[PDB]
Amino acid sequence: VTLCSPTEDDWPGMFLLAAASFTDFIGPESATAWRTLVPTDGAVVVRDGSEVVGMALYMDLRLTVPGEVVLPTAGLSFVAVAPTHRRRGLLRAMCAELHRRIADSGYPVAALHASEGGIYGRFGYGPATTLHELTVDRRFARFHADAPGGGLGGSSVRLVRPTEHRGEFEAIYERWRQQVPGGLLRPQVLWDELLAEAKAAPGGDRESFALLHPDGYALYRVDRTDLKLARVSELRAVTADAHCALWRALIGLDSMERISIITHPQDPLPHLLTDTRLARTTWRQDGLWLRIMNVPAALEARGYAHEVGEFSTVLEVSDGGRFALKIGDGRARCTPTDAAAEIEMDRDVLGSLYLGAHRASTLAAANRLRTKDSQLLRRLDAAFASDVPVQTAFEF
Amino acid sequence: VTLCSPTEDDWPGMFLLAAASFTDFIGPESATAWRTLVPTDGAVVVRDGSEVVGMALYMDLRLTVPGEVVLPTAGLSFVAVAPTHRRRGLLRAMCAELHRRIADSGYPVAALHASEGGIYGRFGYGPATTLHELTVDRRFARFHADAPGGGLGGSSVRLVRPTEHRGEFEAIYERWRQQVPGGLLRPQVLWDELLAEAKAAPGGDRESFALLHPDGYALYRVDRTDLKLARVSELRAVTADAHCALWRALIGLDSMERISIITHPQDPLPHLLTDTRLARTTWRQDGLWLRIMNVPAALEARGYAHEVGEFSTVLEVSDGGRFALKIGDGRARCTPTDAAAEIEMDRDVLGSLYLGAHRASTLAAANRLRTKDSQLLRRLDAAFASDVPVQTAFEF
Amino acid sequence: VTLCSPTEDDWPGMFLLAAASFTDFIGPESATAWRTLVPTDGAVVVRDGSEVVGMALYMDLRLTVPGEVVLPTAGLSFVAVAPTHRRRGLLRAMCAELHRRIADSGYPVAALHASEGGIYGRFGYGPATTLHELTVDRRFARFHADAPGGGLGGSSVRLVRPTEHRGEFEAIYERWRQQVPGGLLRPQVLWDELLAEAKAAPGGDRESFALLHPDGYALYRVDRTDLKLARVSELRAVTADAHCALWRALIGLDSMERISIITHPQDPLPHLLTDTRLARTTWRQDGLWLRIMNVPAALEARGYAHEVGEFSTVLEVSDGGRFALKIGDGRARCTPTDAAAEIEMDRDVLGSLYLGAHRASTLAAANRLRTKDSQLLRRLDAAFASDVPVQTAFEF
Amino acid sequence: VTLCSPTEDDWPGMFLLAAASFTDFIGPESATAWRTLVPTDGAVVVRDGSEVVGMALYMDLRLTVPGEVVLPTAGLSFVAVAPTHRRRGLLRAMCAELHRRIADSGYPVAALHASEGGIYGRFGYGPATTLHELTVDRRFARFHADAPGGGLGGSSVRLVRPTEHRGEFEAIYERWRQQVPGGLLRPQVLWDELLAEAKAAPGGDRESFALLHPDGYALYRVDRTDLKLARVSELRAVTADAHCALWRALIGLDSMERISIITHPQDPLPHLLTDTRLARTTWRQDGLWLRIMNVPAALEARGYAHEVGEFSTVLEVSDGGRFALKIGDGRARCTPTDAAAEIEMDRDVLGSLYLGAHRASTLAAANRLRTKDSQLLRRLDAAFASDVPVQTAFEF
Ligand SMILES: O=C(C[n+]1ccn2cccc2c1-c1ccc(F)cc1)c1ccc(F)cc1
Ligand SMILES: O=C(C[n+]1ccn2cccc2c1-c1ccc(F)cc1)c1ccc(F)cc1
Ligand SMILES: O=C(C[n+]1ccn2cccc2c1-c1ccc(F)cc1)c1ccc(F)cc1
Ligand SMILES: O=C(C[n+]1ccn2cccc2c1-c1ccc(F)cc1)c1ccc(F)cc1
Repeated sequence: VTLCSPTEDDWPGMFLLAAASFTDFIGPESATAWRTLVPTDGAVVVRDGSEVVGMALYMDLRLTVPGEVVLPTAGLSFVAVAPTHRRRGLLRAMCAELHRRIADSGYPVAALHASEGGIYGRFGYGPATTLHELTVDRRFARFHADAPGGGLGGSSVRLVRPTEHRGEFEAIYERWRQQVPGGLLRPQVLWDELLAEAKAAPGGDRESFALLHPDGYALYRVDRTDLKLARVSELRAVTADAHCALWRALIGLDSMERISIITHPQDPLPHLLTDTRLARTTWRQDGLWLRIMNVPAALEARGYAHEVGEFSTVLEVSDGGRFALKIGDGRARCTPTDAAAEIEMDRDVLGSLYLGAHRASTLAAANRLRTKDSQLLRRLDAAFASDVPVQTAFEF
Repeated sequence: VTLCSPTEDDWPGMFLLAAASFTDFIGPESATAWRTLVPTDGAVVVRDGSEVVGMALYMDLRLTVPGEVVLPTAGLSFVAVAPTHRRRGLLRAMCAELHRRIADSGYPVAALHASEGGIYGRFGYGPATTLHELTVDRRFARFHADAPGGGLGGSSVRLVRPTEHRGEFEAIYERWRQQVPGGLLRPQVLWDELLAEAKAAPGGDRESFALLHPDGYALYRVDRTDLKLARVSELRAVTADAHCALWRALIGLDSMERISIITHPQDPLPHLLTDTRLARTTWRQDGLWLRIMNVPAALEARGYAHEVGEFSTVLEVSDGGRFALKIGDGRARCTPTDAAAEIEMDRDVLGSLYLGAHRASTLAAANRLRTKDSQLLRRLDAAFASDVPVQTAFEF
Repeated sequence: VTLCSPTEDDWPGMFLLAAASFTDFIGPESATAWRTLVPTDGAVVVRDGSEVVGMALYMDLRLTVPGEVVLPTAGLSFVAVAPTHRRRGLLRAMCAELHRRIADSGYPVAALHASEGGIYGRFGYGPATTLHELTVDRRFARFHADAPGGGLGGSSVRLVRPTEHRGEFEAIYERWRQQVPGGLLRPQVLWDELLAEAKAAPGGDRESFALLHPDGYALYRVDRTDLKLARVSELRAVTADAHCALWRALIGLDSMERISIITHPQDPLPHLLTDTRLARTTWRQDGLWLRIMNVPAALEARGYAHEVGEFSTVLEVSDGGRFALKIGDGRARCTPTDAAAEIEMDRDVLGSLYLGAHRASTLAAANRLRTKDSQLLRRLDAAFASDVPVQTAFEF
Repeated sequence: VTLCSPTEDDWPGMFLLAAASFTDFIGPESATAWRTLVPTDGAVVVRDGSEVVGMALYMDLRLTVPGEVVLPTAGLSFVAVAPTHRRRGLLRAMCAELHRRIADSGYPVAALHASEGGIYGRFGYGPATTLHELTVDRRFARFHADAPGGGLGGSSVRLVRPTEHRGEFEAIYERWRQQVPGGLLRPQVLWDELLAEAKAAPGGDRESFALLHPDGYALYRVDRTDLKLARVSELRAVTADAHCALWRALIGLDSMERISIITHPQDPLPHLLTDTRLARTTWRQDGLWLRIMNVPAALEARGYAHEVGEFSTVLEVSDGGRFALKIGDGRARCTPTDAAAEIEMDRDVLGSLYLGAHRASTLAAANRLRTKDSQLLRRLDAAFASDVPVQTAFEF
């Protein structure tokens, strides 16, 4: 078993392992499009002696972080060990080689979506965003008197074919992803992919429809089996007006009993209704995972809450360096020190704080984050918090 | 139909309406104990002409709010209109009379638990705490290396009969409720009630067991039907050590597949495990609802985040007054003004901000909270936030 | 209603009855391939007066029996009476004609798979093999210290496309079926059929994958609806090493919760795991049914346990002859006699003993098998037992 | 943590651990009856420093083995570690002490029923009997022409109150348990227990009824929730006539859709019906587990198949001795040797062969049983087989 960069010869064997490893795999033509986002030397395979028994790669991504700052981000994906080669340390070996290449290429952060929740903590990945499923029983749903877009006249939302308004969805998504922590740039090939899956599959998913507002869209389809359930695959709104208007149109699907959506914990939808309970949380899971590749580079790059006053401390990342951390005026300076640490945490914990999804207080309570000063806990909580709520762009 | 304070003669008719209205009603002897928490003139009934077709009451409660401050709180409960007298405005009439008595008695706040989520917003109640059900698949659950109480030697947790350690549960609960926003004083009669329900019911619930630590306890029982599920009815821990230790003992129930608990969104349990996902959120609902009876009294009484700098604004509560609000040094001054409002909200929205469970940003996004200054939104968010996470004491 | 051999004209009407009668019917092109295994005069139809209201046929098969002996076997199949012509004795008539042709052609045995368990006993068919479904919860599955192929180095199992290793599957299956009681020769057209069904169906079954060892293979696919379940459609191993190795690879499908397989009661898989219970029996049914067409020919043809000592008796088959049966040195001589019978049984009971799947003791307990000597019961039990466990080849 | 024999003071603390550990626990009065079967020094507890955090005991039992031989048997039971004291090696310590006392007392075998299937292999226990649940859809069930007790006249089965025919059930059970491998003597206190559970529980199980034949009985009750299902809790028949007659009466419960029973793999019921499939196997699990305490004593004590001819070999039990094993004339001699081993197996594997439930062939296939001679495998298979099928007496 040797570890090396795949040649053209290796990709058919990688697609075989992919088909056997991943239940959501479409096939070679779709995989060949995703391939365009993998840089030269962004992929490792393990051959036996002969066929591919291990693979991993990263894609070049652009991640928005608090302060509307966009970081070049190594998006780890397509990771698979053959069922014939478990417990052979092939994951540990492939992750080590990719982290070396990612670090040497000058990415400040790596990111992934996790298939299981127990694999990636030990490689320094922390869960950094939270997914909420909301299911609305739309038969009882009335909008509050205070809810926007209640006034008379015409609706600003149109029902449209997704495929005929690509440009408008692209423009809205582009505005969205530059303003929101968790935001990813979506390149042409992933819009090609998204609109191909909006079309009806023979004995698969149904036709997708779009609701289009000047400042927002929602793609939705009726579920395969439950014909009384509408699944919102994507809702992107730049203004509160856009968000309320699209939910007025979705609650107006009078043939449906339930509207379901994967959203974020701070989604204001519950507050648009006279009965907050009608928007039930049916499901909740980690979204994006972060590995901080370079601590000073990452901590300096994001914005911090202007509210908390200037403060200084010493952060120790376990096997990741000790740093003098000065936060003030929503900026951070992070410099090498050998001064006694006031805060210790593993690198995964740092990933989990980085986008504001987790409070330092909560991780301290679980002893993932050690400190003898609770005034310092309060200050980190307040500083790392995000004014714009953190969201999840698309799975990769 | 007349509205008046019940006489001794009226209570048997109130117990009848209770039995028909509430599915969790035990009977007269249990109701007579709860009665001891209702003050003179704390109850209204509506008679037809003859029998009781409407009732409502409040109990004298002590609610802990951010800053470890304890407020006298009118706990609204036992509210019921006969099925024969719907849509007759009997709720509106009974709530109006109780709010008059509550206000004139000098309670700064009223609270309730809601049977439906759509009734109480219009009477000025806002949902102020959030309940999370976590279900742990304990067969996969391993504690993190960082998790407290991993070291060798003996366990500090004991398995005990609940009924033999009343005093220890009382002491721990008393410490807990003085330190935690949402905390209620539990009087003797509600401990009498709690331990009566820890005993096995013929063809009802099973024997309850306790795990006891110097600084925490957990009451639990196996479910009636699912003999592989343990339901934690109550877990109260004062220190992180206590909380981790009790979860070590609960994960040690090796005959169970699942441990379920109603907890709060900031519960650190997910972070004690190598796999955060093993602690799935199965259910999420509003807990305690607040009506701010007196705005200046309530806003002045709680503590605020020391982190945010001194700032001033004008809050307008819809049909509730306009106030000059100055927050600095974790204290507030709230005084009458006729100056132009910078923030408007209905009284229910204020209830929802009061314990820190909801961000002003989120309610602004739903237009429940109007302001033309987003720097002011950020400052309110930061000021009203609680350093100790808000929790739910007991249902009433 | 007349009974006769179909002409070319009749097959479209037979395919119509097939489509209406059998839920697993693919269509004419697939049926035309199976047709190649039906000899001249191996099919009967019943016409009304006009259209086909009844059909039955046998295929030329080669069945392995204990002692690695291969018998020419009439495989009864494609049996159907129109829903318009029930209770008209059309099955009794068609079975009578086919048994006449099968007997006159010189087949010692007939076999079938039964749609219902209550039809074929009365025509002399006995259930002769047993199917067990095992479902492994592979998340808990650890192999025993004693289990083969635990040692270091590389795996001998490869993950492959089924369609690219036809020759290797053919060779392994050929070795398997010559060594195992219940084994059937699989001709070219049934391998053509098997690999056509390994490909993904639009809105049907998913891609099939193969695990290939020098001495064994497993074909498997993820279930249509349960994406956490892998269905092993076929596992054929010649050595214990092959069998353990393939189960190591299947337990290594780390995206699956459950592996299901239709196997036989003596499958050693439970014993490869530290927890035998993890391999739960979810389902158990009769497999192959046998009708002994010629008693002396069949009894003489199979091998017997060398362990039991030489013994003699007189077997009476009800309306099937009386025979002097001498068993010794793992061989039998079976000759006409009019001597008093020591054992009586119907012909179906004999079919059920023939491959060793059922103990004579058990059938005696149900009085399907009469004898006044229990020493003789013990001797038959021991003699008819098979050293290699009896298995089921493929459905037909 | 110290290990010692409990005093009278310790039993209330043991009942507490029992209530918390075992979901089927009735209470002190029932436990005090079972206690009468525990000999002096048959129980160990582990105290912390104070309360009971560990317990285990054995009961004096009489186990019937092949050849109708009755062995004094240590029945291990009531084993529990507190949830506060897992992974402290308390089970390993308690099992070690009990095995010492059991061995020194002169029991040739120990037995238990396992709560999980993965705990007891490592302490030398092998699963030695198999439980089958059969569910009969009795609406389709017709008895075969060959089935006993079909003839005219009166039924020999009576429907009776269990409590009024204790003596008749006792006599039948006594005959049953002396003739059947797996049979246990049931003392007075366990008949007291059995008839107490035949009475209807307020909001628990329903009235139990008995079917009584001179040579057999069946206790049954309708299920709590499924009022169309009858659960046969116990069926004990000495003759085939008794067994068929009781099944005629059970199929005659014309208000029921389904009859369910926990029986053994060789139960002849399927063969009494025209449709064998109507008796579906819904569930299958290990019953009794055996630890051979003394190999020569146990191997010499049971009978062997008279059919197989005299043969000699050398058995090595892993860390349990090497023995010259001579089997002939259904008897065994087992003597110390240092001659090269021809068969190796762990002590648990031996337990699994001992009552005839598992074939040596099957365990050899899983490499739980090593031998270079397959003629020797065939001979062990044949020798250890039981003429009377192995059954499970009662859980303990
Ligand atoms: O992202 C993928 C994985 N992938 C590959 C092929 N695919 C077909 C249908 C879908 C996929 C997916 C997929 C990904 C995320 C998701 F949420 C759903 C599907 C990829 C990356 C680099 C490559 F070179 C090739 C593929
Ligand atoms: O709180 C109650 C209602 N109540 C009354 C009787 N009860 C019997 C069993 C339970 C109750 C409950 C109950 C409350 C909350 C809960 F979560 C469960 C039960 C009350 C208040 C003032 C009174 F004068 C009489 C009763
Ligand atoms: O065996 C068949 C029946 N048959 C016919 C057509 N088919 C299409 C798909 C499948 C079939 C099956 C089938 C059989 C067994 C099974 F397990 C699944 C399918 C046959 C025999 C002789 C003929 F002349 C024509 C057909
Ligand atoms: O066997 C028991 C366990 N036990 C104890 C108490 N119990 C109440 C109801 C049932 C029990 C059971 C029980 C056992 C097996 C079963 F299948 C169901 C219940 C025992 C042995 C020695 C003792 F000193 C005390 C108890």
